[PDB]
Amino acid sequence: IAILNKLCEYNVFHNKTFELPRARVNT
Repeated sequence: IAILNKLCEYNVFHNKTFELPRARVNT
């Protein structure tokens, strides 16, 4: 819950390079 949400919240705001729902490079 707090984990999956945290990661996503960071991969949506604290991340870039948006692509198809099958990749989205992480940083």
